[PDB]
Amino acid sequence: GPLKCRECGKQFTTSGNLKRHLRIHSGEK
Ligand SMILES: [Zn+2]
Repeated sequence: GPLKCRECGKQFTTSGNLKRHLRIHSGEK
């Protein structure tokens, strides 16, 4: 599933990758 990173402008299709990706973005867990 297309997962757009509003911060980067990019987009994934894998939940874990984008989640861990936004985890770094958010600074949270
Ligand atoms: Zn990003």
